Amino acid sequence: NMVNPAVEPSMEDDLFAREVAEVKQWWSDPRWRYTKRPFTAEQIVSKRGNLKIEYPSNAQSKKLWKILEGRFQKRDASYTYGCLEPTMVTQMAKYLDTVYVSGWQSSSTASSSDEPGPDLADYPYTTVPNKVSHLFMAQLFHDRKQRHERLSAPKSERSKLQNIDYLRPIIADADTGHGGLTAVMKLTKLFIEKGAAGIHIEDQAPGTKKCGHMGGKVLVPISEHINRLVAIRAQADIMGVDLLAIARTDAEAATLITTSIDPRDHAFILGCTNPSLQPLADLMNTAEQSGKTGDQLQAIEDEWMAKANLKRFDDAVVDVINSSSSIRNPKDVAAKYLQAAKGKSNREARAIASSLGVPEIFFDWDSPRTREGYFRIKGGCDCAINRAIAYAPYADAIWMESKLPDYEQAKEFAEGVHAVYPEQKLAYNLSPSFNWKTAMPRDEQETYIRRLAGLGYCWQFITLAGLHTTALISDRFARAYSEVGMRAYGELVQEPEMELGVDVVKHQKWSGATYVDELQKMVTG
Amino acid sequence: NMVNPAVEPSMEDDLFAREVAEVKQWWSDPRWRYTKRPFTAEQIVSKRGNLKIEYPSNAQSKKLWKILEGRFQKRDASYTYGCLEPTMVTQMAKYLDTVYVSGWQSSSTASSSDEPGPDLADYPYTTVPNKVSHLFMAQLFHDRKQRHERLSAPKSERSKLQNIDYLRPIIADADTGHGGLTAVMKLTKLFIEKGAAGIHIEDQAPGTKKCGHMGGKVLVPISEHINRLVAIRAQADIMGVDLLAIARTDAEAATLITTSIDPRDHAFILGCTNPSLQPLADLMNTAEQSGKTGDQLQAIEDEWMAKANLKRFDDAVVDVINSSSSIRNPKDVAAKYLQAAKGKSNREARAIASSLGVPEIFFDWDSPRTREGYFRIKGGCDCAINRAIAYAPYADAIWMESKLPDYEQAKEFAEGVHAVYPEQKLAYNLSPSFNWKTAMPRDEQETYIRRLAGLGYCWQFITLAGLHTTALISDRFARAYSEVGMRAYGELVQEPEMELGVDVVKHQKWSGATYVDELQKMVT
Amino acid sequence: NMVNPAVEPSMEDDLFAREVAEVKQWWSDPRWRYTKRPFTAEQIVSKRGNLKIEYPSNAQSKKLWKILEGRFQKRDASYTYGCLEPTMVTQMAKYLDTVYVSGWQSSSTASSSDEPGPDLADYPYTTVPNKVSHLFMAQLFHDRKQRHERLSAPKSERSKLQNIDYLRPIIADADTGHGGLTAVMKLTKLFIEKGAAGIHIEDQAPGTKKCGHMGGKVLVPISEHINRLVAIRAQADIMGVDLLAIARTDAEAATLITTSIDPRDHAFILGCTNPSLQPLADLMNEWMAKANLKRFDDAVVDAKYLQAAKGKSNREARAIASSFFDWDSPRTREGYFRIKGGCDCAINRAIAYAPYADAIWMESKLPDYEQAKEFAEGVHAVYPEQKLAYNLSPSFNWKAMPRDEQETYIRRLAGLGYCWQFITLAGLHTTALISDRFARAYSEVGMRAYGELVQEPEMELGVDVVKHQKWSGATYVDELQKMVTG
Amino acid sequence: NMVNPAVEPSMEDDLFAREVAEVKQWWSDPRWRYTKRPFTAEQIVSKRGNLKIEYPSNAQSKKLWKILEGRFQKRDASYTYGCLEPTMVTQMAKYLDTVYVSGWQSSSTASSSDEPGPDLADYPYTTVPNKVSHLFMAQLFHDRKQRHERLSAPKSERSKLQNIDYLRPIIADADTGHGGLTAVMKLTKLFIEKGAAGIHIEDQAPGTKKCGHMGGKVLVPISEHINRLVAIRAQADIMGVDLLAIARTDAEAATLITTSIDPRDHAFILGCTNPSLQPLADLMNTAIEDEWMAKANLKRFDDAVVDVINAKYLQAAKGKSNREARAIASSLGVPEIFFDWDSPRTREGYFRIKGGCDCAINRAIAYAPYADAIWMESKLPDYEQAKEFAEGVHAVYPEQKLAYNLSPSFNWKTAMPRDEQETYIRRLAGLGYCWQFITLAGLHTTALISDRFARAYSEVGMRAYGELVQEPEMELGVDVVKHQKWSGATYVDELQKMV
Ligand SMILES: [Mg+2]
Ligand SMILES: [Mg+2]
Ligand SMILES: [Mg+2]
Ligand SMILES: [Mg+2]
Repeated sequence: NMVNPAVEPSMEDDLFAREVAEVKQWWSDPRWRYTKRPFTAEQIVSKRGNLKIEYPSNAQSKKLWKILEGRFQKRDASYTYGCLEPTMVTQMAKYLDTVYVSGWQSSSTASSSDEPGPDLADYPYTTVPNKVSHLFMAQLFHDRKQRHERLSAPKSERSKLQNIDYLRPIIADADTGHGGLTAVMKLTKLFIEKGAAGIHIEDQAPGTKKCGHMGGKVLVPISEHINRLVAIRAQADIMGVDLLAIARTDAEAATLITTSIDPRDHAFILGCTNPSLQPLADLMNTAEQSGKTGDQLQAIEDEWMAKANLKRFDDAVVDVINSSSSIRNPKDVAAKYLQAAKGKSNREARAIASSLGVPEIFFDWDSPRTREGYFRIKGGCDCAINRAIAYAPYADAIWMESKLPDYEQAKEFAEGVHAVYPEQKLAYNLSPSFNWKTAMPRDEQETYIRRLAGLGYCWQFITLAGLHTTALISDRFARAYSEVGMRAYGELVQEPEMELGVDVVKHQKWSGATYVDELQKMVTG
Repeated sequence: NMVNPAVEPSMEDDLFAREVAEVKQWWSDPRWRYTKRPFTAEQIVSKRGNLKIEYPSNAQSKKLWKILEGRFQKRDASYTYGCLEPTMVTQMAKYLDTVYVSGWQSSSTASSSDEPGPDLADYPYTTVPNKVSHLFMAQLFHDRKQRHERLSAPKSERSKLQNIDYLRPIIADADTGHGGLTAVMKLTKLFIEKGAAGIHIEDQAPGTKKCGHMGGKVLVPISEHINRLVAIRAQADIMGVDLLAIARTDAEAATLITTSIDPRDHAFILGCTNPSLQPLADLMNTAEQSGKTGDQLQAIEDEWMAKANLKRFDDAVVDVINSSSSIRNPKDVAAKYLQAAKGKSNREARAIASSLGVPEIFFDWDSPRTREGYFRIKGGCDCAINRAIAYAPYADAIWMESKLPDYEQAKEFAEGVHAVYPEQKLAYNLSPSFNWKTAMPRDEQETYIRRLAGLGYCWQFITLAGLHTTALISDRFARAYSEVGMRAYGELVQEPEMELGVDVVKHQKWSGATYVDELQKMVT
Repeated sequence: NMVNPAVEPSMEDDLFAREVAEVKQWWSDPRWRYTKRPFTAEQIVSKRGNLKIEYPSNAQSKKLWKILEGRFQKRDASYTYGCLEPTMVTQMAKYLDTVYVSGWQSSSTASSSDEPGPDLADYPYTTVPNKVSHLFMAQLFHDRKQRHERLSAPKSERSKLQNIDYLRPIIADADTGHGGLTAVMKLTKLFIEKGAAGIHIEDQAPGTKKCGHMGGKVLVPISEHINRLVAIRAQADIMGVDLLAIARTDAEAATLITTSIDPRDHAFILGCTNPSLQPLADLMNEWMAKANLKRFDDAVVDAKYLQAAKGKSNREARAIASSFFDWDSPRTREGYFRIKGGCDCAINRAIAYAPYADAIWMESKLPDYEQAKEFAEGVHAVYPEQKLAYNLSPSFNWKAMPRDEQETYIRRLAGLGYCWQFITLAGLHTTALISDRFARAYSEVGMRAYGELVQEPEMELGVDVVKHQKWSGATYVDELQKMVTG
Repeated sequence: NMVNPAVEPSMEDDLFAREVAEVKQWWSDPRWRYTKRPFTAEQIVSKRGNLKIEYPSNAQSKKLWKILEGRFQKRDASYTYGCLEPTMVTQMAKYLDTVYVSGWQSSSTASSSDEPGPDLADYPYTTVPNKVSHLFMAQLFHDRKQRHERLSAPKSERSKLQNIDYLRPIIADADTGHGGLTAVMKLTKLFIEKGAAGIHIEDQAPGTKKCGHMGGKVLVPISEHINRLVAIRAQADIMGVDLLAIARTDAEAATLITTSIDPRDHAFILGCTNPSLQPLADLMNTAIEDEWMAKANLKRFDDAVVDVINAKYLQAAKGKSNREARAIASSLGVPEIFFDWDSPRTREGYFRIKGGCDCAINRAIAYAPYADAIWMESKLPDYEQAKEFAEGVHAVYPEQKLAYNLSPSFNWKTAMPRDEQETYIRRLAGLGYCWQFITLAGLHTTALISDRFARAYSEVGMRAYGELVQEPEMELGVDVVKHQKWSGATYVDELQKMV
């Protein structure tokens, strides 16, 4: 009949050991020399099914890895930008060796539910993985098309034909993982199934995520983001692919953090140094239960914050030492304090301060909590480096959002991470949020990427360039077209296309009309 | 107890009666003064369910209808181009009053399966409606975004704020219908559900459909395309909306037709006039059943075709008249034959030539059929005019593809149609497949749309302008960007956006970040 | 020249005022007599666009409202179960007046990405709203099919035909909202556009959400769940629909809470009473029993201060006392707090959610009538006309109740005010049962099993689907065709 | 910088050559011994891209082939039925080695647009492949879940656990290809990407696709359907997979055909033998049809030739084009026969044909070289007819696998005695019908239990759930009764603990 087991019991153990050995051998590849796996080959194989699946995503990540390995070793950089759709990706393939898929661009132009909006990662998590597939399936198509044209013409005739590399690895945005760890693994699975060569996940909290240059970004504990990076690697291992994992931190300008449970975040959590105040939350509640609204509540909250005199604990300590009237050598004590207290938890920092003769210090990080229950933090490059260093073992590349295209801070960040992991690859957001004309003169704009590459930033990208380029020409053309009709098409579009040799100008051929026509003749012939 | 009927059997008839009355009242509206409906209000209402649904697409078509009514009457035109995605649509809204969604563009950039390819209408049929929805949901969002910013500001400060009309009616490509009449109705249903103000369907056959300017187009019989147009209207009626139905004919350049069953197509079907030849099918068969396969079989067909001496029937008749000594008045016989046989079936035409004393005409349009069984046909503007006239009662606007931006032929096509229906709106494809620099000087390029508007082409569009504009800026920026890094971004993109005052340059605000933040606060 | 404003400047204020007036008029309807809106009609309108859209969803929620108003007032109840797909829905339509779309069933049979998994609300949030569309579009189709049949047939023969009400209002699972408040509004927008008559949202946290009868369920603060419920009403108001919002609380068996920020939650947060103990988190590198966790009151009562401490924060609670409690040490690794759930806790939460919910549901460990009575009475002691909903969970082992009590359970709960009841996974279970039974028999005796276990039974019960072609709408579509070419 | 070619010009030729070699090697495998490929390996490779992709569809394809090969050789059969969704597929997996995905069922319950309707193949063509993915992703998940459970337990205890083969090969409905040849290859590409082990395609016309037992089905020419089967194999070859291609013919009951261009169709096309009549179209336009039809005295050519005579004609006229048949008939003294198959045409332009089993055998034999299995859509469960069809096809291709659709509509209660009902499948398998299926069983079982339960539930409430659902599940040991474990809660909980 039709009854049979998935696997004959007699062979279950054999197949398991054999597969386990294969994974341990795989993990030995140089690809993983910087990767820390807090789990065993046995644990991973034990989660796999009986049918091994191969993914073209794997090939692309291997390709991407070969590229970034070179770039970093030579202190050069591969740079690209956020691609919106297929037309754009086929043109980018001629000059850029990678492709970036922006979640910001996806919210405004590719939500799988078609409901657009600001960059809040609040679209269905199928969104970015579907954009990857949208571009990848188009890349695979134009590759087949072109190979067909090339192999179809006499060898001596090929020098005239194009030879574009359409299979440019795609790095996609995973936002914060769209939920818990089980969601992170499912998202990663889609990304691999859809073709991503690599993905990036940020240490922000889902439900509140904002674009890197917004005020009020909320972070998650360092341990939680590490879990996310581990979950991604675990899912990739289960699927047997080399998907690159990129860690992004928003600790530079972040002002909030979900919990203070992780001692590594203690040094940066703001505490109320005023013993007389009642909790902000209590104050704010009473304020609302009294009709206070808008600017009132704000004023009431603003005053509380000021009287609170919020500071990181080390600052609270240094201020006490310097204001003292009994402590001998304030500079010496403060100096010894800061040195020993670095990276210590709050309890240990307090213990250190007391051992150095400083009196007890009032420091309360609960009273300043927001109505949601979040804690306030004073981030910055130092906070960013701390996090990057902690993520490093679980990240193939690290990225830190910044406020301006500041070379020095990029240097500061890089040297900070490299002090611990000299070979850690770095990625950088050449954000269009920065007013580049105001930020730096042309000559420096022209060398910025190169200068950053010298620092280890081997992969750089202009997040929203696709959006802006499409908007600019659309605004320009639609206007001209409305003013002078077809004169605008020939002048602003068709002629420039010819002069530049844009292959799309010959739309029929560019679309694969001949390619499919030959597929047809082959079947009917 | 949870058992109850959908509707009380006692009131079923009263409700049906009232609905029918409404449908009839709706049909008397001037919106339908040119519309021929081969079915009754009772038939339509009998296909409806018990829960009436209203679609924003209906509002969009009414808006479209008002716009096109105005243009045609003033002999002006609204013109737009094929929009690729949301970023593009929000910019078009500033200068263009309508939006076009191309099936061609959808093939290379928007198939529902993500499998791209050439314009063959072979992607899943949800492809174009989904693109309509993609753009329509974005327009809706941006209209919300802008109203909030405007209403949130003091009346006195609004003059400084943008006042873009994002709700530009969308006209979509329904290809040939993606299957039979039931497929046509399902397609129209999704278009209506996705926000389409109008859709266009062409007289090519699905499966062999292709680019409007590609050689070898295959036509379906006139009756078939009319059925499609009627199917569209019926579905719109069932759903209670004013969806515009635009008919497109590919007869100007088409060389094939699927069948010879429709007498209206007989005047154009090509027949072999050499009684010594054997059917092309048998020849090619016998030929391939012995190697030769390749360019040899090709040439073998060209020769047959040459020997066949193919002609439209009227010409075959006239050729026999001018070579029959038994005919005393050849000029009179020919003229009389042409006058009477005009628009008649082959059988009627043969009966006419017969009555006029014309000898037996050897004409065989079956022998020239392709291996797929397709008949040959000589189309052209005259064939297209004939089809447009036959489609007009079931089409809100008519479109005839052309080989070149030829004003004279466009005027010829318009006159042909207006001779019978002087108020028939027309549509024109300002094709980017045409070499404009080579077609007409710049000053004439700028008057072209207006010239065409004077003829009644009240709605015109550059099918693939979105593709090309996007390709251009992408090639240019990507190249420069790979050459001078960030210098190119500020020089070619950011600074120009600033100069031009492009709202997107402040992407956060443009994306609706302020709008959602206020939604947030409202909910506290 | 194709350039024109969205709205002429001189009309904007007049259009706003009029629309704001319409909304205030709408909100005065008795449908909203229990509804508390912490926002104004003006705030809502200034969030709308210039094109009003009407949804068949609004019609269904109105029909649903009319149904539940009746059930509650008569102290009866409508009961249904989770539906899997169209075939099942066309059959349920004949006997039950509402339809339920389970998030549990959706995870195992309908993720938008096709990746199955346990009930963790970790599929793309598009999942459940799509399942609603799936069934609703099918309901609409069959409504058309049947109307065509009845209307086209001789009036004297209509009594011999079916007259099924396929338009049975659907209530769907919105899990915990799938993220932040903006996600909640987007999800609601989807449910409304897809056909939902009402949706339910629970006070668990995304990422940790588990099915009602799971172990350590984690709750969000009372205030956070209220925001979710207000976000839902807010989206419905923007869209102009009457969508029902059902509040579910998992407080009866929850053991953890994300934060202690809300004072209404203080009365249930467990704190260590052993000064000798060091933080639990530190030890994890048991402590519990030794910690002697207690609620502040069960620690203060060691006379009648409880009467003035009721519903007070810990700060205010301590104050009352004067005239050792530490809840930080017990915190989990994630930073969560320990809490003692229970009916009392659920009642407290139910009461806080009430002004923002059309119906309230409290998960229970067993189908316990007495507990259901206690919950109902606790809520009603404050909001006597608050509709309640109940999960006739297939997770329970009914034989927990004798056959005779099984038959009256729904009726008894109905007396308590549980006007809407549902078996979450009945759809999954019925399909599974018949599938196993049939596939097994079919593998043994071939077509004999089909004639005996399926075909013959269908014809005897007169299942309309047995006439597959007619059922699927073959005659309906065939007529549509003849009408177009006729 | 970042510019580089897709492939170095100095390597293209060699890679091409090596890949072309691999394809020829692949095609020499026994899997393809019965397969005719009207194209070259060089033609296929020249259509591929530079990135090779592996599909689990292929592994399943191989598995299915191994199964069917065994079945046919032993004259046994694998049989299954149309599956609706994941729940059903996990139960079917215990007792059935294959899974069928019905287009009919997909139309009433799975259109990718959610718009249901009768079986007319007019849903978006992503419908069926999407259903395949729906079931396959579910199979893959449960396979992992169970593997983890089994491996996580000590060997000595595994015999107490389930060991269901969830990876049951899925055969799916491709209708008529959903349009032209370019659509056929696209639809085939999706099926392969989605996980199909095999697909079947029928010889009806797409715009008028009807379900098997329908009134007037329209057929495409033999050559057109062969083009579809070849298009399927080509796409499979391009993708490097072993996808099974099943050819279905509706010629047993079809009454129309799009065109008379294919000579192999000539012996079945009905013609008018009445010379005094005007074409039907002309008649209809001048405005009765049945009237014309009757006065037309429609017959197949061979029959028209006979009547004329009243004759070795039938012998030499076998499988001959009309122009040949005519040439034959006359060479035997027979007078010019009046035959016109263009006058009977429908208003859509369709020709009339008299189908039947002989017509179906003809088509099946014509498709055989391009099909891994052949199926003749039939309505009545007639053992003798099935025998007639199989012997007809086997007379030419004795090792040609056959498929069979077990009528879900016909009344089996009176169709044959119970004994005969139980042996029907076994008897067909003996004829070479190595894979059989009940297209709509999934629909009916779900429909049956739903009506029964919804009714009982509305009558006795929870009592009904205990009596008709929960108790039986427990007594039958249905794993789904413990929904949490079954859904994979422990698998995911453990997955999370690992992280
Ligand atoms: Mg982002
Ligand atoms: Mg088109
Ligand atoms: Mg749930
Ligand atoms: Mg089918």
